Amino acid sequence: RSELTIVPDFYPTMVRNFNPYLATNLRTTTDFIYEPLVVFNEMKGNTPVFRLAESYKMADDLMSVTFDIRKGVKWSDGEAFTADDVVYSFGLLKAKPELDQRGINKWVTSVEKVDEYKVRFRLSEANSNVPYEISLIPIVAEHVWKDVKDPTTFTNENPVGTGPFTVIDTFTPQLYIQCRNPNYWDAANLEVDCLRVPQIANNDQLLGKIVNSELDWTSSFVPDIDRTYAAANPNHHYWYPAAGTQAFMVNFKNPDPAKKEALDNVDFRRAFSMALDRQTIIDIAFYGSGTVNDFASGLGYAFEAWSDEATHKKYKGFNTYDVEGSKKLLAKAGFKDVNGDGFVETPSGKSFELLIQSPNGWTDFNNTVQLAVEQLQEVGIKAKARTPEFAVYNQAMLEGTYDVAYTNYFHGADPFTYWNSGYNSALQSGDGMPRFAMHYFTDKKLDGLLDSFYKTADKNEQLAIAHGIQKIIAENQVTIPVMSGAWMYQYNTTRFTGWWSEENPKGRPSVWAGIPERLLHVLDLKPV
Ligand SMILES: CC(=O)N[C@@H]1[C@@H](O)[C@H](O[C@@H]2O[C@H](CO)[C@@H](O[C@@H]3O[C@H](CO)[C@@H](O)[C@H](O)[C@H]3NC(C)=O)[C@H](O)[C@H]2NC(C)=O)[C@@H](CO)O[C@H]1O
Ligand SMILES: [Mg+2]
Repeated sequence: RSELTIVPDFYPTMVRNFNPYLATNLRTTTDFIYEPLVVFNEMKGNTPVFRLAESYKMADDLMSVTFDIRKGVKWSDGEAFTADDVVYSFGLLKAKPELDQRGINKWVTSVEKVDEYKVRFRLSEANSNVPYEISLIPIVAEHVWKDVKDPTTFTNENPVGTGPFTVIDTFTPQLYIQCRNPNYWDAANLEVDCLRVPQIANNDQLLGKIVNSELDWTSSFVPDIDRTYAAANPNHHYWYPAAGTQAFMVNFKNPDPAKKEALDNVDFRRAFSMALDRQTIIDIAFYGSGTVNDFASGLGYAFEAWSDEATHKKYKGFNTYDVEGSKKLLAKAGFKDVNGDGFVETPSGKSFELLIQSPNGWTDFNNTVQLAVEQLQEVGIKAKARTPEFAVYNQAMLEGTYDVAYTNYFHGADPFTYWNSGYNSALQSGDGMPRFAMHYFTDKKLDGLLDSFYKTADKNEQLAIAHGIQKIIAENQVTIPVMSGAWMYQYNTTRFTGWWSEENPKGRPSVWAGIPERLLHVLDLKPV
């Protein structure tokens, strides 16, 4: 049998959890076990690729959508995939909203079975983007989950799935192997037999394995990639197409009064931003991979057509390396060194040191923070790097105990993915929410604009809304955007061919969970 060795995530040890609704799951659950109704190819104009649904139809008023389910699709246990599974899954997320990690509940009023192969979503608001938003919600088997006592703690260790790889062939603390669904509806197009998923804890362990040609499909940071990895074997390849924003997020609800006095001050956030040398961060921490992001709104240069250039220009100076301007702004805001240590105190005279966190083992981000600490010191801002394990880093954001965090964001075909995930205050509440909105800045007007972005399909209307969003975020310097990154992706031709690449650029090539196109990609791979 052919085994494809993949690394969608690092772990200290393999914990058997295939619940697609829990933040604690394994990152081969979505797509590979639970196939979507539709996969949107974001790189190719956000085009739908129909999988378990064969079609959808939005109502004229954009307030409802029906999906026609493909006939003849089976769960891995042999039972039919039907509208009942879609109705059940959305009903579960309404009953247990802690499982609604994307906040779909607010947008979907009801999900009803029309017949065995047709489901109707009634929406709470007109929403031209709802097919995409629905496409991300995992669909589980009603005939299994109806008998689950507590879906919020169920580890789903024996998953029944619709996707290509549902058989748990091997499971050990150091390795699991996920083999092909024997009843897979699209078996005729699937040539890979199993996913081999070794336990790897961090970038340093990853580097040894990747250089030694032990892996097939990864999306890791690899330092000095041309020298360490690409030159090590003629079969070692990579393709890094452009992706989304990375930024320092500041906690507006910090529990320390001196830190809150700094972090909550827009002039301080701007001075912090002007202390940073974004191009040096890119050159040193990312080995040159990335583009400076000097948009106070975080928009980035790839989305310039969505940008109000007057807004970009008005705030760009606060997002440009400018030590002189940073120091002048600190002084003008009243942040002065009143105790002779070379570090500013708050305007009320309090000392403070900002703890800047990034996830342990994400060495590109760790090195970014170290550079930022040195750059902040030059303007008199005292800071220290912290590298908690991801779960602790994430919990500190969900609990509001962090000071500053370096993070990336997901990245869609338009700016809404970044702006909504990064700023909608509705995404700040929920045990299964991700970290991206957890700065605790809130603005009802901003939320209203985000919630209105797709109320029409009119591009001119969406543009005016985008300009309003850009203005609010920029004028509040909510975060400190640093760069636009890349979809890191490395592939090995030793054991498989058919990979996406710059020469074969079929979609986002990442193996990370949250990139639904990885299902389409795996179906193109052919064993050697
Ligand atoms: C429950 C669930 O599915 N969560 C998904 C997230 O796992 C996923 O976030 C991305 O996760 C990967 C793996 O942890 C991150 O990759 C790491 O990135 C750092 C920083 O560049 C790099 O140093 C590491 O090498 C790299 N690790 C690996 C194993 O490749 C990635 O940065 C995360 N991206 C974001 C925006 O958070 C998200 C995103 O795909 O989807 C969730 O569903
Ligand atoms: Mg001082």
